[PDB]
Amino acid sequence: NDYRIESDLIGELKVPVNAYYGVQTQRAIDNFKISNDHLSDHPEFIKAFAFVKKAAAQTNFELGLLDEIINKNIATACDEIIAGKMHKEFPTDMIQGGAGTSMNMNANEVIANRALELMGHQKGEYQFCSPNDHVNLSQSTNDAYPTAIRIALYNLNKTLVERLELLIQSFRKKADDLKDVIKMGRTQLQDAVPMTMGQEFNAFANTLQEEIARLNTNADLFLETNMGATAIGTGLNAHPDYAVKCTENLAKISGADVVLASDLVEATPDTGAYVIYSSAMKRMAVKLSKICNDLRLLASGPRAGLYEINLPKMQPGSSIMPGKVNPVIPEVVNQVCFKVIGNDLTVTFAAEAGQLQLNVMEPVLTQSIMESIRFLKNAMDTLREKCIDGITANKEICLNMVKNSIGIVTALNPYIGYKNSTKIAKEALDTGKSVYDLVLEHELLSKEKLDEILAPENMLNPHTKF
Amino acid sequence: NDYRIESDLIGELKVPVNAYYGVQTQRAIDNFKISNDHLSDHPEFIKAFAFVKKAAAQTNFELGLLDEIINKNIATACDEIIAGKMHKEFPTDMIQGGAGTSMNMNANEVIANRALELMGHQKGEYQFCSPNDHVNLSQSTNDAYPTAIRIALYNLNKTLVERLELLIQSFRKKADDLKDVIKMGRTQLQDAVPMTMGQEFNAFANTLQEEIARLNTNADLFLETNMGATAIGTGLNAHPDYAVKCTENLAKISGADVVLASDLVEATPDTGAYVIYSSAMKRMAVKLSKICNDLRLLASGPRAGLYEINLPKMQPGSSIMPGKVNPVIPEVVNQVCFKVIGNDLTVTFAAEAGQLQLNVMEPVLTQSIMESIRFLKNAMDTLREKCIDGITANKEICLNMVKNSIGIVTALNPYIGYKNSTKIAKEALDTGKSVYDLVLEHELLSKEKLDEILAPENMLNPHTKF
Amino acid sequence: NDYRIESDLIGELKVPVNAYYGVQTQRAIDNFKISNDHLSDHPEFIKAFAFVKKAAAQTNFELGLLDEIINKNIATACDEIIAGKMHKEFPTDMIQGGAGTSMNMNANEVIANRALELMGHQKGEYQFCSPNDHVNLSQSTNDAYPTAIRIALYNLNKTLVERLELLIQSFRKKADDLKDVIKMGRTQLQDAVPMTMGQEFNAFANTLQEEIARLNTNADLFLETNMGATAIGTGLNAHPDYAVKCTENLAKISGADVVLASDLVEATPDTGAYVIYSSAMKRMAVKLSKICNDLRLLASGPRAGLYEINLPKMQPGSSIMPGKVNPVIPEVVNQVCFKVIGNDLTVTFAAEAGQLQLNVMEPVLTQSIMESIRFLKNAMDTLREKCIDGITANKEICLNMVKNSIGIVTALNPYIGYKNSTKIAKEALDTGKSVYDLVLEHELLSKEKLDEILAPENMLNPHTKF
Amino acid sequence: NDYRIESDLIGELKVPVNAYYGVQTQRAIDNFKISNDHLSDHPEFIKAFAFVKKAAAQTNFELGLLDEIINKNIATACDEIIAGKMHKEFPTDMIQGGAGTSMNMNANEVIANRALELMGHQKGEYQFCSPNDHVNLSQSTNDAYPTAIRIALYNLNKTLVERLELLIQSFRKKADDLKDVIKMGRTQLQDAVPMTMGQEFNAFANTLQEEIARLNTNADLFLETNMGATAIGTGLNAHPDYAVKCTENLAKISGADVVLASDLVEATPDTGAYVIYSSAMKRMAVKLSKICNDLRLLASGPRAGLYEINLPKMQPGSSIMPGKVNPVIPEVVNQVCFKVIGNDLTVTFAAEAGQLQLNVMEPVLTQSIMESIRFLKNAMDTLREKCIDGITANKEICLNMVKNSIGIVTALNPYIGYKNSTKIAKEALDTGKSVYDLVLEHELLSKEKLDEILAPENMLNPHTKF
Ligand SMILES: O=C(O)/C=C/C(=O)O
Ligand SMILES: O=C(O)/C=C/C(=O)O
Ligand SMILES: O=C(O)/C=C/C(=O)O
Ligand SMILES: O=C(O)/C=C/C(=O)O
Ligand SMILES: [Cl-]
Ligand SMILES: [Cl-]
Ligand SMILES: [Cl-]
Ligand SMILES: [Cl-]
Ligand SMILES: [Cl-]
Ligand SMILES: [Cl-]
Ligand SMILES: [Cl-]
Ligand SMILES: [Cl-]
Ligand SMILES: [Cl-]
Ligand SMILES: [Cl-]
Ligand SMILES: [Cl-]
Ligand SMILES: [Cl-]
Repeated sequence: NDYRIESDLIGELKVPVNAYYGVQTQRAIDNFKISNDHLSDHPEFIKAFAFVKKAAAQTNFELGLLDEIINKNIATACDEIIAGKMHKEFPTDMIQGGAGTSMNMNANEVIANRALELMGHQKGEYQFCSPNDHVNLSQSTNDAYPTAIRIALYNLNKTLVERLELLIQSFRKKADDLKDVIKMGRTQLQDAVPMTMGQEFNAFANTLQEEIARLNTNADLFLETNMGATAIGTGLNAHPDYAVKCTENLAKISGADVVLASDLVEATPDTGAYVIYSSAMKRMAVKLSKICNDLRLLASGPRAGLYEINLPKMQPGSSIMPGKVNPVIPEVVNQVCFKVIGNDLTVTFAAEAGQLQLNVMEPVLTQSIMESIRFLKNAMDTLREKCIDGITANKEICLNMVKNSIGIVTALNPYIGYKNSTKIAKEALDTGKSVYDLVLEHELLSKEKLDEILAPENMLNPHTKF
Repeated sequence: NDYRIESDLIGELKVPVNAYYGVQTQRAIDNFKISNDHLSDHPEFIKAFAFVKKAAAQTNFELGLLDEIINKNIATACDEIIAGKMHKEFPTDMIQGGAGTSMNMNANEVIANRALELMGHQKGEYQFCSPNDHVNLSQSTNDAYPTAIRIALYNLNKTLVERLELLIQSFRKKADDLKDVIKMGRTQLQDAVPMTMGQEFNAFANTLQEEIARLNTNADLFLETNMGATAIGTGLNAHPDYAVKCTENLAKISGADVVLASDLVEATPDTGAYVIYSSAMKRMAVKLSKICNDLRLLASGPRAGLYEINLPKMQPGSSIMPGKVNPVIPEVVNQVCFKVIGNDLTVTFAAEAGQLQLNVMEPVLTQSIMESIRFLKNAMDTLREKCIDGITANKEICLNMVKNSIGIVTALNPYIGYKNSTKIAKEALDTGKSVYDLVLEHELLSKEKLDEILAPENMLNPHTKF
Repeated sequence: NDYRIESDLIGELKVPVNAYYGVQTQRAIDNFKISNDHLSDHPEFIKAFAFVKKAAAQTNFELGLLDEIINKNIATACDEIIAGKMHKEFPTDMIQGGAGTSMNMNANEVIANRALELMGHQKGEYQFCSPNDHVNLSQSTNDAYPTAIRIALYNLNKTLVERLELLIQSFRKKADDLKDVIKMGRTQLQDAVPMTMGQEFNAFANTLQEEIARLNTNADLFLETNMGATAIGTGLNAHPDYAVKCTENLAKISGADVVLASDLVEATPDTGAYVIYSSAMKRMAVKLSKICNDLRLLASGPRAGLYEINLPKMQPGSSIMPGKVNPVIPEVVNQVCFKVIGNDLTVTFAAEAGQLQLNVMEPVLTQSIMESIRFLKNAMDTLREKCIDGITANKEICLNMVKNSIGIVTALNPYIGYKNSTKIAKEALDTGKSVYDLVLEHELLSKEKLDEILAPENMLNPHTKF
Repeated sequence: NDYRIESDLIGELKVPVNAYYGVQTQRAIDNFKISNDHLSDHPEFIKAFAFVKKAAAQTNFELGLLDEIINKNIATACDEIIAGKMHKEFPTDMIQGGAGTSMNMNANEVIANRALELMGHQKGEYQFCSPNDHVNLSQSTNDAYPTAIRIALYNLNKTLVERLELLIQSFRKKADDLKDVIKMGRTQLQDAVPMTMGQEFNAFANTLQEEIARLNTNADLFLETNMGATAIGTGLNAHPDYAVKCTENLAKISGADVVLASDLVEATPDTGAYVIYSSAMKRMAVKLSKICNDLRLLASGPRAGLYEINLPKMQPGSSIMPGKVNPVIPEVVNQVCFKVIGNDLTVTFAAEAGQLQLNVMEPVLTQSIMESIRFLKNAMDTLREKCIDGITANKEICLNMVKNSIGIVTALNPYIGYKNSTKIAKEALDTGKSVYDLVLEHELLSKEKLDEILAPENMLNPHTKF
């Protein structure tokens, strides 16, 4: 009553009477109880499956292999799923065995049952629309599933880049706010030469801007797809025109410029695109983490630190230390970046585990990439909104570090040479006397020329000799 | 109406009127929206915080620092949390900035507000029970929080070892079922010498049994705790007798044999125990993955593989290939193992990121360890129940591999020497003739002696020559 | 006597009297005794330093900043180093502190002392040619050193791709050798559908061919260089026209199409190019390892394995098992691939450790990438010469696997539907009767049609329905 | 003339006429040209092989299986190798295929040929002492080789711990030098509460002291050995008393307390001990790296940093910035630590690649562990001798940070409560007035009590309330 009985290769099984999924999905629900992450939590992934199934059905219809009415109803069911309906009917664990077969069959069963309803039949009456013979016609998991992954990740990358662009813009705006803050550059954490905080924050923006092209060019690799490979890449049970026509139909339906891999036998076990895209995310996370490490260091203080900048105060720092406020927003970003790096290692193991004509470890690989994308979007939005936008500088503290530095002696090299500048630098360190006073003390340069050479505003760019 | 107004260092903030948490927890909820994993999902972690707060209050009372009535009501509130109540009042993200302060203050606020109710006051009337001055008395996040992590992970390790032991026993029972199945060992995937499946499956059990002592001895490192360190390990604001007395009280309350670190300045930034415990989980996951790789290989077939064993058939293998059934249960375990390995790298980055008197990256480190423990328990239960318990062998296929192998010639080395055995082996490979027939043709041993040495049952143990 | 005395900021120090390096190189020799890997072992790295110093000197002269005669002798010294002379004068550890300053100063000292000789002076008479004021004029380590790394790695990538392409061609030739070997595809290690070994080995070639563009496009990122950044990217002490002119001169001198980074402040701490290039090497190593895993599996045997292929026999397999021969060449490649993956993690830690205006961890990062390139070239040559070129197939063994398989039932789906094909497949497994015989016993298809559908030669490509 | 011809399963091959190795070693030299790291570079590894062969021969003699004269001469040859002779006769690459067979046969061939000379025969006259039938009697590579690895790593761990202990003592001595340097603790890089630099450097010593037990207890796992396993753990061809007797003889000969694994089938593919030992090295490297990061931060300066400590000046910091000196010794240690972490990932991949009755990836696993041991010993020696021993503090700079801090307000909590302390802290930050002056201004505590509570020397330990 509350169930219907379905059957497959394994035998008979009860399915909830109103479920749009069928017996093979039910088995996968039962078999893989690993995580709290399920396909229903990934709307772009479900949408991509619906794109794939709509394209395959349209191609089968155009090639004379699928009845016009069944195609019409598969397309309507796919349109509904694309529009956001029935996603609760996709309940399997993102960490699952079977190499994606359980997700492909989940799509086949849900679409078949909705198409049956549109034909005036009841769920489970697969004699009128078969998950295998109609919704999966001319397909395998081993092309439909990776093609769905690739379109989903291509689309998710668009959203990752969008949040990255907003973060970049936040750094550029803050660089303009801070453009007149002269401060001391540091290399190896030792005093170097002067710079502006505008230069430093524009450098944050510009190194992150480089990641746009890295993320986009590697996500473009996902557009090479293998529809028509069927089981292992030979195209067994596909029509000679199907691979090209299905790929063209899929490009039009999805709006992604998918193209057909030139060797489908090569493509079917190929996980390289996922590896290098995960690596591009790792590269960006390494840069983001470094930037956050810099921010926590420059905000150190208030009395025993560098104290060049102030981060927005978002919560009390300490249960015991009164008045303390900690850089909690860069800290949570660092932690996300470490998770991304670890997830990238998971991807590497999964990719290296492929065997012969298929890699069966793509579920955890996809789960890890999608988790990294989600966490990175959230970390970047948090960093932008609750930290970068409201940063201020301690301008006088920074300027006094420059005025009292020895490193400005570097600007004298073109005039007195490195040996003589070193003599001045050593004496400044040993005695505490200023570089400026020592140069005049030793009568190395006129005051008029020295005033130009040691002006901090004159050390921010290359210049001809004064 | 639906809110009350609380205040902290940052300012005033609305808090849901019936929440047991307070302003600092609310800020953390607002500040860290990263993941779908929250403290409320980790009962052992919440319970450990309640142990710590009950022990600290009891110690403060015994030292004359805390009123008897406030101690009594803190204790009652902690007892309720230990018993499983009010866990929904702990809603912050497991990936959070602030180095744990938001979890410590969440415990301080919830316990204070419950103690206030027991005193006949209203939530937020902190003048009668202060989150900082009473519930956090003599403490910092920087001892209460890592002590809670360590007790929680020590207790979660017990559950991990319990599920591992059930899996070990499943392998032992299956080894007994298969004890008479003689088969070919393989090294470097080349034919080696005979063995039994009893030997092979007991070896699975025995290598996993070795992980019990590794997990337990590394989890024992968590018992070294730092109560009394307060902010950085100096014990500022603690009574001289507090560190020893609080640790003793915590051992009695928690039932874990916690001991006091001999150098609290050393202990406060120390993440080494988490690193090596995570590594012990990684080692066990590597072993589990290798075993699952073996099972998928020995189950290969049915007509073009090794086909030594049959795994329970848990779902149809293929949307296109009829009759195919895949080793989906070992596959999902492999994937969990890869996730554990990646999470262990996240732990390594977090640990290496410590600075001076504190490591602020413990939230994601703990999140990753707890995720690995949960996934491993689920993977081991799944492997046991849906695969190991029901394995069968193809006994005649295995025996015929032994009888037809060349590698059994190895058993003749003590009688005819390696050069002569090599001559037999080369001729067997080149001609397709059997080792047995070739030895008799060359008349290197009597038929009666050869019948003994090359009997499959006599090639499984050391033996005396005759 | 056998020494000369030189001095620097630290003080006076003995240098071997005939060494071309000077005091700062001697200090680095003394300070960093870590590994057996020294700069003298990396000719492309030394050559790149000479390119950089020649280009900088040419530019300084073209800007009127360096005497034409001193430029001429610096150029001659650089030409000698480029031609392969004096590489023993570069003896520092590849794992060294100082962020590359010790390598930059080694180049400055060697070139100065050779220029001094060409001018009729003695080594160490730096008053006539200064390592700092002449050979390092307008430069810092922080542009000369990464520019040298990037040119060296760009050139080393050419050699890596060259050896990869030889290996690819070896797979293509072997694919043609084996084009008529029909065999069983396998997914999830279960029998799938037929393919040819030509298809499988061409897929090996084609997946590796995809790595050419990945390695090349990521190595092209090295061409963005930062000459003119000087200490931190501000261009302090450089002429305004120097950065563009030096980059153009460097492109002409090196033959590499280097271009000037648009933000030198961004570029100076930027390690992203190394991270993603190392990741591209990792991706290729993961593919190579998978292919080697496949070869070891397909070569398993001779009597208890798959035994589809024979690898050239390169040494006795066993000290105890007579006649055994193991897949030692794929095995050593696997091991190199694991080393590449580990070295890639070292690169990731080094990159994430950058601080403010410089990343000081580039020596071990460069050491690790260069070690991976060298090991991979050796592994690929070994795999090609001692394995791939001589592979043969066991043609009858493979053909009989196809003839006796159940998986050919897949070809019936378009004619009888998946339900009926499943019934046939299950009966074939349960009874051992052939798929062909069962189809006729069920009167599903005529013999004439069945003979065409189930011909394995008709399963290797898509085709219209018979 | 300059060659002799030897024979094996593959065929005949020339060997250098005076080489103690034989044909199978020559093949391995020819087959594996990967790295510049050869067995001859690892004396403890060669020594361990000689222990193993001497113990096996003595046991075979005691069991009546080996002639007394052959045993005597094998023992003498092993003694010479143990004493350091003939190590140049072990020339194979540490990265090699064949799973260790090439190293086992190298030992068999060298020992056989030296035994032949002691018997008055010529090299290669194996009819009087057979590498396979005598020197390898009752053995496989698959017990002799891992037993040699395990004894070698057990002995190398002793040297690693020795160098760690020297470094620990260097930190303890320096802590005593700095015991009176009061300074500001920092958490999350924000001002925390006071400590002494003696506390901080003793914490360095004490956290490293914890690594001694981790390294030793994990190296003790190597003492479980598998002599008597022969090919796969079944003991085929061994006498039933051999495994126990050989292990006892090996313990006496080697001086290492080896014990017999209780399940030799389990032990033969078991790589878990290597994984967790490498993880213990990784944990120590993570701690060492953190300490070095701390040192580089505390040494930042001289005018724009924290400048708490001075590191010995070991070389000029910069080719351009005069007077600059960088923390190059902690930097090189950081880089070694990153290399150790990457090598640990190589170990993990190698371990997870085991298949059925053997793991063939142990050569690169062992190569990576031995590289990490060597690099870590050199890094620790360098850190001790060229940095820690000569550190000094800037005592007045540190004391003024404490005196001018706001964080000392924490000490007021037991007297005025956290809310009142927060009011003082916020007013100090906003106005720049001192915590001390504000407390007296607001008349919160008497000057007599305040002079005690806020004395820096009274904040370094727990105390009873003043
Ligand atoms: O919440 C605390 O007690 C400590 C915080 C910190 O170290 O900043
Ligand atoms: O579900 C499929 O179409 C394929 C599965 C497999 O390769 O076993
Ligand atoms: O060399 C041996 O004794 C074993 C080798 C193998 O397992 O093939
Ligand atoms: O050697 C240089 O030019 C720079 C060194 C530094 O950044 O300290
Ligand atoms: Cl999604
Ligand atoms: Cl540094
Ligand atoms: Cl997302
Ligand atoms: Cl929990
Ligand atoms: Cl192998
Ligand atoms: Cl759990
Ligand atoms: Cl080179
Ligand atoms: Cl599989
Ligand atoms: Cl090279
Ligand atoms: Cl050694
Ligand atoms: Cl921080
Ligand atoms: Cl060593």
